Amino acid sequence: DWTSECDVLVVGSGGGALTGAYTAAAQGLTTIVLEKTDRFGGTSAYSGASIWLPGTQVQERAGLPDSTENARTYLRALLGDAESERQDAYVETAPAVVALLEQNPNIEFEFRAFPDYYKAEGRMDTGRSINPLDLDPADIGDLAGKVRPELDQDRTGQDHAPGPMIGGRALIGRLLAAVQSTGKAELRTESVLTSLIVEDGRVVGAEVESGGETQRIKANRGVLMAAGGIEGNAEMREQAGTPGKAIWSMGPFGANTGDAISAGIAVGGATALLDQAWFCPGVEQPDGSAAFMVGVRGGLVVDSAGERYLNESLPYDQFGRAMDAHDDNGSAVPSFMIFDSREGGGLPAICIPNTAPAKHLEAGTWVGADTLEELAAKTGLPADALRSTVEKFNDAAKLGVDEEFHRGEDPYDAFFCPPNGGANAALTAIENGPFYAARIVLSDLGTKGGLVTDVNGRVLRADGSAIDGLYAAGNTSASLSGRFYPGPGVPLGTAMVFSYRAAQDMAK
Amino acid sequence: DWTSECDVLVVGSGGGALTGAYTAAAQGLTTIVLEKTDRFGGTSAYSGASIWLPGTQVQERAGLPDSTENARTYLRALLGDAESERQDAYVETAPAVVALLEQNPNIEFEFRAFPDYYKAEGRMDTGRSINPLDLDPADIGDLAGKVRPELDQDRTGQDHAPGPMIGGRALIGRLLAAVQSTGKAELRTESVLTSLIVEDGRVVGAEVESGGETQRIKANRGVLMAAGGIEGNAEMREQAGTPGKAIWSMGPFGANTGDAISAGIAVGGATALLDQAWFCPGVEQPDGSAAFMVGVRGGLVVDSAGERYLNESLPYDQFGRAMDAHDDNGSAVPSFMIFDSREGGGLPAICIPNTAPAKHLEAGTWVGADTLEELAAKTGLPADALRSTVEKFNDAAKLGVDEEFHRGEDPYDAFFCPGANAALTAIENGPFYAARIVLSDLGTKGGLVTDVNGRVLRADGSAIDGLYAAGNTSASLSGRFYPGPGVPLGTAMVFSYRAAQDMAK
Amino acid sequence: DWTSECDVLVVGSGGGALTGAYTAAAQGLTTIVLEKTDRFGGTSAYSGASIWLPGTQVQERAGLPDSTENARTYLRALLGDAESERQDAYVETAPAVVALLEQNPNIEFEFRAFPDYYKAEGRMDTGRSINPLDLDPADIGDLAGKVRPELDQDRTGQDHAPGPMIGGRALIGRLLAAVQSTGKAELRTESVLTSLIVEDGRVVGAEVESGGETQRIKANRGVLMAAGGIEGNAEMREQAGTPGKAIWSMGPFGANTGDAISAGIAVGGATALLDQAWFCPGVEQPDGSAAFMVGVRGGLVVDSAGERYLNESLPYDQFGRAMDAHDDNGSAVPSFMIFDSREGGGLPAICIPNTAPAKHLEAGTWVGADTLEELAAKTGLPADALRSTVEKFNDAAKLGVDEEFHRGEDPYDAFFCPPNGGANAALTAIENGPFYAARIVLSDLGTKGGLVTDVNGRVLRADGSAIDGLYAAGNTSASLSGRFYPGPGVPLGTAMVFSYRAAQDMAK
Amino acid sequence: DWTSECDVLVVGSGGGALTGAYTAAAQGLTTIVLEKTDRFGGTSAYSGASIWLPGTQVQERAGLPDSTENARTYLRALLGDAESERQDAYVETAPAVVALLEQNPNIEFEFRAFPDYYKAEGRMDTGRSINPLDLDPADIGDLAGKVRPELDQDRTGQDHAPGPMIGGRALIGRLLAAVQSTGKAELRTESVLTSLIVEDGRVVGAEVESGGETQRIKANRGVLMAAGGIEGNAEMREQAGTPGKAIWSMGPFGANTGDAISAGIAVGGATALLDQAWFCPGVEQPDGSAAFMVGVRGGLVVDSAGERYLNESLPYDQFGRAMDAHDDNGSAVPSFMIFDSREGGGLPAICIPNTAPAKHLEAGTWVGADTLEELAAKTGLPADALRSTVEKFNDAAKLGVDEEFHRGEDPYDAFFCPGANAALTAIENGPFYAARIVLSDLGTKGGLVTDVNGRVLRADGSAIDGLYAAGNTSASLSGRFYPGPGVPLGTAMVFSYRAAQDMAK
Ligand SMILES: C[C@]12C=CC(=O)C=C1CC[C@@H]1[C@@H]2CC[C@]2(C)C(=O)CC[C@@H]12
Ligand code: NA
Repeated sequence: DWTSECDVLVVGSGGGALTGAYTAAAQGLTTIVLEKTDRFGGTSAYSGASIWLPGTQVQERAGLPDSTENARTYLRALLGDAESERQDAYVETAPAVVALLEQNPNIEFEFRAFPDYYKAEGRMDTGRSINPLDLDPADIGDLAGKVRPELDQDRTGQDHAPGPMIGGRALIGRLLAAVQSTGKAELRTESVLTSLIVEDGRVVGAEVESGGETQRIKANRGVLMAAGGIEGNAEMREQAGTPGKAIWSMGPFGANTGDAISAGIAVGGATALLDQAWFCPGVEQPDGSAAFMVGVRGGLVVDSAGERYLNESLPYDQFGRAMDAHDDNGSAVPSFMIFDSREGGGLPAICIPNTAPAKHLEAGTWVGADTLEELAAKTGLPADALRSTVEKFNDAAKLGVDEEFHRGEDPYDAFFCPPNGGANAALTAIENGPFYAARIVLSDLGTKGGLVTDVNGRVLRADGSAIDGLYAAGNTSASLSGRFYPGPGVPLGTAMVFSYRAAQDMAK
Repeated sequence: DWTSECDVLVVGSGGGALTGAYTAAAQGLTTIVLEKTDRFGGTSAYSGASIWLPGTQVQERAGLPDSTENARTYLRALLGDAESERQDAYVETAPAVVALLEQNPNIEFEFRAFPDYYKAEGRMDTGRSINPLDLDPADIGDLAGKVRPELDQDRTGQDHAPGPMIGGRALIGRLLAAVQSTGKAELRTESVLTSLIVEDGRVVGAEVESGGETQRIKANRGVLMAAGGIEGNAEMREQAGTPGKAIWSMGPFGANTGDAISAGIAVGGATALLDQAWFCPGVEQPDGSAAFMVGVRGGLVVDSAGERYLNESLPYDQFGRAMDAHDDNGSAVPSFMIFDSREGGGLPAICIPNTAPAKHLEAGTWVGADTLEELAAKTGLPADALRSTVEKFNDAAKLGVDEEFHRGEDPYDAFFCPGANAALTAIENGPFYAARIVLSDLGTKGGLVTDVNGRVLRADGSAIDGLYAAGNTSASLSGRFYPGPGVPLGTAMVFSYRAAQDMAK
Repeated sequence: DWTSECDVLVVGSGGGALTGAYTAAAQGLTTIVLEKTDRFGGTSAYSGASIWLPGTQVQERAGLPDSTENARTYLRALLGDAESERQDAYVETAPAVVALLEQNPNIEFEFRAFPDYYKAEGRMDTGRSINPLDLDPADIGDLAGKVRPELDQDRTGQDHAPGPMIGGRALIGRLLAAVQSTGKAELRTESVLTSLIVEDGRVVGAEVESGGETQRIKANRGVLMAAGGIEGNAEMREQAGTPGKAIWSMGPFGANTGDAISAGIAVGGATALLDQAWFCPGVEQPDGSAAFMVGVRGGLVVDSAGERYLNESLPYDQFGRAMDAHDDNGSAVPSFMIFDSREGGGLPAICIPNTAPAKHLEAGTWVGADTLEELAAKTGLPADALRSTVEKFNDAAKLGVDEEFHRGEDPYDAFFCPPNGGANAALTAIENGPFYAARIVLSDLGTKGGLVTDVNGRVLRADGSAIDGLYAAGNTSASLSGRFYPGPGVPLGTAMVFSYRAAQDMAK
Repeated sequence: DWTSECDVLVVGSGGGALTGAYTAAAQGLTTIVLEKTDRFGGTSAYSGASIWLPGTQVQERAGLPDSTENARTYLRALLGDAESERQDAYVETAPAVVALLEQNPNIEFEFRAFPDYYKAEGRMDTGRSINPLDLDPADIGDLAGKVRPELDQDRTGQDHAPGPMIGGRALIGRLLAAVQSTGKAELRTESVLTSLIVEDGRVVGAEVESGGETQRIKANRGVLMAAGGIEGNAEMREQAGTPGKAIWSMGPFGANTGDAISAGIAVGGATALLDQAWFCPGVEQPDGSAAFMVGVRGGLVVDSAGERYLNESLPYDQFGRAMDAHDDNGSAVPSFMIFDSREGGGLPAICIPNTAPAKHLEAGTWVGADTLEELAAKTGLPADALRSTVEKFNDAAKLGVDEEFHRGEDPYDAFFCPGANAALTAIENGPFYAARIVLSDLGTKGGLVTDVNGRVLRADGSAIDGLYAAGNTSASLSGRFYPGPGVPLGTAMVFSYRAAQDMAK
């Protein structure tokens, strides 16, 4: 009846999953990791691998003036008392996770400056998040070729480009090497959770599609589901009311289709926040997909009425939420990013992946013109309003103050701007034609709604009771952060901590 | 009838071109740089930016036991006395080029291990070549977006990926920043050399297509042509007898079409070595192009007869030359690289760009099968010979010695592998694959004949006043050899520097 | 009559002087540099060599989001319109000075983070100042031994310690090499300006003591006096009303005695701001001298009444000005810095030079005790008030807020604090005895009052007319900054810019 | 009866001690480190932190052409077969020590050029030694203030000067951070080993003076004694026949008084090489102490007869041994270093600490004069012989050859000089100076006899169960030789590691 057996079964292979697998296997529990696709890492592999794990040994090594209490204060100020026990667990457990992981020879992190996202008590203007060190692929043997490549390769039919592995690729490559090095773990690809197996009300294993045949895998201590969210499932998204679209999502196409969330619902798990995501603006691509637009450093953005309606330097989640809030039947989705030839026709932001302007212009996702009047005609924006919007923005750039949306009055805004700008580095006149308009959509970096869990990642029913044997973390679980993206690395940070805590709970 | 005027006119924007431009502009000479395409850097931007500039302050900072004389000895042992004065100038001038460049705040290099390519007196088993440090694109302002991206982006309709600029992108980004910082240089894109202008036998400027209109640009001290070779021009290649093909060349598509070489011929410049290139094996792509295959660490390679015929770990240029030497009317071009599923279906080498196996298999550039017999059928190799070739190779892997081609008896071979011999691994865990391998290049190396200061020479050895060439616009001093990593950029940089110094006299 | 002749005669050898000398000699003017002592560099050699030269090529190479207009805006917000033409000249000329200097093979700078000092529009929280790169002494031949050593060597009978030359030593070593490399400059030590020589109302040279003989040196284009301020002259200081004391000054003992200022007065030069200095708190030394106290990270400070009266994390100039403002006949000079044994008896700040606690305690500059009551007795502070002051501060540390002086509500305050948990990194309880009290005095990093100059460094008479042939910069000139120390590197930055401009003017 | 207990008790806090403590605590053994003074690091903190740990991952990252066998060959050629098993263990274990340490986030090293000290097979002319990276003190929290400061601060009543921590301060700061980070170690200052405690013939702990009260600390696996040598104990030195003097030693004043060696003798430990030290010339200071003189780049040295008697560019240990060999009742100790005003009155060498010439001249340690005749009078050297010695040296400088002592015929000699021979410079531009030079040391190197795992041995070669020694508490495997930069720290680190590994079995 059972095909194989282990102490801890982990579904998924993102940062959280592999951290949970490591925590279990490092303390002697046999572990099996199941990855649906032919590559480990999921969206985590795509990530910059910034991780919000504050007040740990890593920041101490950088002399950073911060602490557990300062971080706790920051979360409380943003989130309120909703999920305060989970906020506490997140912050307090960070040091221990980092310490455990850094004990492994394959893992080292460092602090990297990148500001927290909201003005509030406890904010770090330079940030407090950490990153895995760049990784020479030869140092993890055959595992490197099993890591999912960066977006600029993975959506163009390519594997890893010739540099070292960095960001998400370093994170996942290092985590895989550490998991393997325990000698207690089995890492499987093309292995898909189908449903959970319950005996006497306790989750005791799972049914799994692999090699076209069904398997039943027994989990003596428990099952950690960290298999992403619903971002790739248009139906579940429509049903929940999630904004954006599956095709605009920056998750790997077809990977995160809400399987683990559904499997948990099927055994009694409650859910929450299904209409929420980790939002971001996306540059629409020729093929209908999107690219993560981050680090805006010029231009402005208008609705279909040719009017500005938000601070374009806002952090990506807040930018996205502002698009959705303003949207009336497609009036803000798409929005149009307007810019001049200051950067040779480049869009003044970082786009991931980074499709050449020529390709966008061929396809009509972007449009160019010698005057704002033509640009309006070609995009359907009112000519007079566009013209007017730009003149007004340019006036604001000259004075160095944006009275309307207060762009450039925040360290996040300033962090990305190049030198020799002007009075305000975030406000630069749009005036040296040709002029361009790029379509911007409501992308995501994964959804953040899912199964309700407690401080140790146990999945809960509607009455708050724990489903024995079942755990969830990362975007399979409803995030403690609610409607907020507090700073860089929260999605990976929360995924990693609660995967660790769930593995610790299974070890008791 | 002059549109504009300058002291030094530089055609091209590769490593050499920008080094020449910097050398001129740093000492006060007004300089104009003309790049044909919309991006600076050419093939140099694609490069790993390893540079063979031995015995300089950079290697001293790394405590490297090497010297000018040791490097000279290495070149003499490989190349003989052919072009010995240029060998001497190359080696002796390296320190000064590096010193000048590193005085600019935007430029720093470091030593990076990568072995020289031939067993000979003066070889460095760990290498002596240097590289520019990684560069944060925000540190050179608007120039970063004007640098040609890496191959893995540039042939898939993409710009720079999110990391730092490294290799050729660091080299060109840093060189551009240094050239701009002089305040004496004008950097132009979409500006194409059409022909040279001569008055009383001296090159005094050039005719240039830009903005759809013709321009005439005056060069008081001279014209440095470092606009690449003929690699992208099938006609010139066929006429010269150059092996390989334009479509297989790793140069940027349509950029290096021999324009500067032709313009030099047109005014009396002699040429040499036009049938030579910087060769490399290439993995054939679905669209007919190729990818640079370097750092082989497994598999074996067979001709169309299903037989091994070379050491597959040879340096890329020597590998290429071996393909050409063995080729009888397509018997070795293509060759087939045979490998198993040890790396999950990946090919056991570094391929640039790195197209996924699935794409190759969909297109038929690669072919897969559960047995060697089916693999033979699907590729048109003899089944018996293939089967036999593999069994024999696997025996050699087990013993740790390849008696037939001596693979794995050299530090280059070992450098890319952490078994009895790291370079010899049995092919046995199906599915099995065969990938088509072609005769690619990293640019051609034939061109205008020059002297030690880069002056272009006529057939009688006299110098064409006012005209200079370096990089692949010039015939390389290295003849039929690729001595070690970084020679193409190294020679381009030194002679571009020396030409600028000559124009300054 | 004339002993020798040159185009440009430079008096002094600090950062300004050598920058002026370079600017002249690089464009073909014969130059003679006169240094009073046996070593080049003065207080500039002692410095950290942070230089406030905003919006230049150096910051562009670090991607810094700042500009000339932003820096101008910062100065205007602090200084008002007093000296606005000089503010403009300072900011606008920075790029050209840096460019000229970096064109020399011996000179390179880099940006280094260190915050600006006042909350105001145009502030850089991370800073915008630059520094010379560390220098291997072998790279400038015999010149290295002619540079004045750092404070931690120069006041203890020592020459350079074994590392590379850094901070001020790098600055002066590199500047000297660049000046020498022109082949147009003569660098002299033990050569003292005595007085200026005037013919038909124009300064045409100077009288100079060297080798015990008097010399008369002719200056065809002019004389640049950048020979420091009056900091080492108790008489001039007392006459002008300058706070602090010569003995407490961090300038080299006996070097900057106001000679150039006096020589300028003697030929009609007006003066201003003679009662102002670049102030800082100083840790009183056994021998009566002081040490620059910067980067406070703990403790508190009380007046003679045992009460706090300032934010102890203030920038050093502001801290100093607060000491002087509060001082009533020695009630705040000295003040007492109170701290516990958290750092093993070390004082929680950077002190330059860094005299060991044992030496202070032996001499009585510092005093230690097991209880605050004894500590009070031994220092003459009221026991009740001290006890009370500390309890209240410790309460504030526990809450993480200092309601009384708002310490730790500013990026400068936070910049120096180590991670030590705690709600606020700048507030740490004083509680683990023994307890110590260190005497703190009103030190300086030079005075800033002097000869009135225009935008090209010409010395002016009371009516604003220019004294033909005479220029001043650095602390020989009255600073454009008035009563403010805007940020790190202003003293060197102003000295360098106006020395450059003066040399350019002489070249016309 | 026991005050506290641990698995591994380490006495001392130099590079060896902390490496041993780390090796133990990193693999889960509870560790207690005892430092006698109020600061960690001892002489190791003073050091340049050059470390002779050849053939490791660090040198591979620098592309250095060297290996374990090459280094072994070097040691064998110098030392012979005396202690060959320990030579082997030293060389073979270097990679593993470096690898373990560099796995800690707080530790990173890099190769830094500095030549090996003897002409012999296996020598590296550029060196093979490594150094810890410079360290920002804020990165190790409260530990920075617990590291002993550099000599130029520590003997003048000062703490750390304002730069980053470098050399020995970086080494010790980084090692302390790594030891603390394990969470298995307790670091104690002002805790002095008094004597060892033995039960049933096995060392099981130690008695320790701390806080004016005696403590007894139990060591379940063992006691590593790495508490320096006898350098600061004039009695033990005189008894053993050690040349030089305690006050001239560059160790911290009063720290290394041979306590651990005596404690080991008291329980049966044999000793060897007590008359040997890591010698160096020292510049005599006004207060009677000395300063390490290294990197001589000019001048010459005479005995009290006004005659040269050695190559002044010899490595410091060889220089010292030559002073001792020539000494007849003070005829060479002191010697006089003679130099001109080429460097403005500076002495042409690096001196640590670096006392100003004015201070020496006030005190009469140095003497200056306008002629060699006056200089001779003021120092008591024969005028004729001095004059004659200098003329002859200046002739040798003009030819570029020193026939008498062969100065400047070796890469060490040249390394410190940027003339026909860079190491030979005429002494001719007055004023002239004579500085007194004495026989200093960088610690003594005699001590307890140990085996390849650092176990302390009795006279018959049997191991004293539970007792280990490394660094200068142990008799060095190097005998009468200082092979190259970093041997003292290198040996201390390797055998401390091995001892901790042996305790872990
Ligand atoms: C000579 C020495 C000492 C003992 C040893 O074993 C190895 C070395 C080499 C490194 C130098 C050090 C002495 C101090 C030096 C000169 C520095 O201050 C910088 C480099 C250091
Ligand atoms: Na790509």
